[PDB]
Amino acid sequence: GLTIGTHLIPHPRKAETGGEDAFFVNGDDGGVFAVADGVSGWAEKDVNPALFSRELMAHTSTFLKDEEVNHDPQLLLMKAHAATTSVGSATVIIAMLEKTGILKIASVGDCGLKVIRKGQVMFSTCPQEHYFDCPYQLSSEAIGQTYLDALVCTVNLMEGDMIVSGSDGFFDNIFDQEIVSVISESPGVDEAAKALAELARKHSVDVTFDSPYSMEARSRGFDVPSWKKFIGGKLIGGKMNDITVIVAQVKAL
Amino acid sequence: GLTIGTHLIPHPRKAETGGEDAFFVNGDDGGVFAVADGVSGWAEKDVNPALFSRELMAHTSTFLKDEEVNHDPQLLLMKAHAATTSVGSATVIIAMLEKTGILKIASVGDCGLKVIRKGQVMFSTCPQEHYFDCPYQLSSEAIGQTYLDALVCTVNLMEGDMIVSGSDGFFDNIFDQEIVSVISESPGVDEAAKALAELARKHSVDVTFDSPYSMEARSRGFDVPSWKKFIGGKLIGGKMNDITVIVAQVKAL
Ligand SMILES: C[C@H](CO)OC[C@@H](C)OC[C@@H](C)OC[C@@H](C)OC[C@@H](C)OC[C@H](C)OC[C@@H](C)O
Ligand SMILES: C[C@H](CO)OC[C@@H](C)OC[C@@H](C)OC[C@@H](C)OC[C@@H](C)OC[C@H](C)OC[C@@H](C)O
Ligand SMILES: [Mg+2]
Ligand SMILES: [Mg+2]
Ligand SMILES: [Mg+2]
Ligand SMILES: [Mg+2]
Ligand SMILES: [Mg+2]
Ligand SMILES: [Mg+2]
Ligand SMILES: [Mn+2]
Ligand SMILES: [Mn+2]
Repeated sequence: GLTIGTHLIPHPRKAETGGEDAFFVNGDDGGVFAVADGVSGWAEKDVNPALFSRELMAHTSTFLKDEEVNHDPQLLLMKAHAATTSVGSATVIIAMLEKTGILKIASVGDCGLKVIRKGQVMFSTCPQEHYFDCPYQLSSEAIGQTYLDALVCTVNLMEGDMIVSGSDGFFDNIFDQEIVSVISESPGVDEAAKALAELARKHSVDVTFDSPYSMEARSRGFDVPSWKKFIGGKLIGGKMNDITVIVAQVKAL
Repeated sequence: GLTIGTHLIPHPRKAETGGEDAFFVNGDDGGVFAVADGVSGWAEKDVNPALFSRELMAHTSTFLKDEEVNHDPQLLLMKAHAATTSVGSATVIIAMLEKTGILKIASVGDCGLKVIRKGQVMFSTCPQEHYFDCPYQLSSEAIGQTYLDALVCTVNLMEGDMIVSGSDGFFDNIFDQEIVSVISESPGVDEAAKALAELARKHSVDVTFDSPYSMEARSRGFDVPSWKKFIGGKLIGGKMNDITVIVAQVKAL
């Protein structure tokens, strides 16, 4: 099973309506969770990006009671996506722990999941994108991706392992060593999820912080010329974004 | 199945004996390969540093004919390790493709495996270490790790996926985008394995190349004045090492 804690911090400008990230958690049995990040660009269509991600999570809850798909995260995505009628799009990850400790994962886009064991990250999902900051995404539009495009994987867990999952707003704004440090000094999953989300939030609004996002952008060629890299002029900064964090401790295998 | 190509370049000062990396490949059925990196430093014990990795690979091939373990990389490691009598130690990875396209992996230490799909890395193993450059390792000595310490995972593959695996001598000396670039311009697995190994080799002997190894060391704090003064200068350049590259293309699922 999993002991699961969660925290969400919307982008400051979108806080009034709850942001556009959505999630699902059920820790009653083996342990299951999901995160969906509604894609920011939809406001330009006079479309609320939160409807699609929220509906995707609602249908995930329903299809978890469908015995033909409820042990296969990729097939859960298939059914939840097909049932979603709201206009919009989202990145999404679903993870479920079997009683044997096998964690099954399906991911479309740039949500993420890491496993921390014995003080280090030993498993980390890779984001999918068409180009920088344009993720694979499930959509109301034919141009989007489908369950066939999901990254589908598993990892065998052991008691005491810590799973950390969330949206790109989290991972773009926090380094692996910070995740490990915060986890180590938190007394429980609820406190860990809040402290992790708050640290990412602090970084996300800090224009002076060299975030994973800004480092990654410089690696792609978005950098300024090397002769213009004075202090005050570098391509650095957190990435303001909705932040969703799920922290899950493996128990009773 | 897998179409598999390989290329090995020993450390320039260990070429006469072939270095201390070892590997096994079998592309005749569903596809399986393994890499073991004998740990540098056993030569200080006056121990033949290549014997443990070579023997571990030999026993891996034998236990691939043991029906009790031959569909479980972690159990293959268990048997191969227990059968190895040579003094020494090694990091190791075993990967096995089922006919469904499920790639099963078990890894101890800092060998690595990446999956490249549609022009990007979509899966990447995480190295295990006790501290910087001191990896988890299977050993002749009680202080080493066992199969219970392996990271065990799977990833679902599709036709055309490219698997790139190898020892730390490869991954410490090449960036993911170089791997993707070389794979993109290679007409076959043999050509990719040789081009990848040769590029890593060129980097490994280049004091001017800011290698993944040297960047990682700086991110740990070995560039601070106390550690820089202790080692005698900045930690820079490629990392000289045995280089092993396996490239496998997914076919006929
Ligand atoms: C993934 C790919 C990248 O290759 O692109 C991502 C894309 C999904 O995100 C772009 C999005 C922010 O803009 C949506 C845009 C495509 O509008 C759709 C339009 C054609 O619908 C017409 C029609 C009147 O709509 C009626 C309304 C009721 O739905
Ligand atoms: C058999 C002989 C016969 O005389 O008995 C002598 C015995 C004392 O063996 C010598 C041994 C100490 O040499 C091992 C060393 C050369 O390699 C270091 C590595 C194996 O340990 C790292 C290990 C995982 O990590 C350690 C720490 C980071 O947790
Ligand atoms: Mg969003
Ligand atoms: Mg991104
Ligand atoms: Mg995003
Ligand atoms: Mg070695
Ligand atoms: Mg290393
Ligand atoms: Mg090494
Ligand atoms: Mn986001
Ligand atoms: Mn090596």
